[PDB]
Amino acid sequence: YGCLDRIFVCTSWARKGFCDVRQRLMKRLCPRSCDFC
Repeated sequence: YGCLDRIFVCTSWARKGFCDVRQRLMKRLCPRSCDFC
């Protein structure tokens, strides 16, 4: 395991497609929102 983010700008990314186009960076930045656990 390890799913752990470190910022609060995920809610905006989650609705911005960050879990599909920018996921490459959200994977370790905010896996809690996009669910990259």
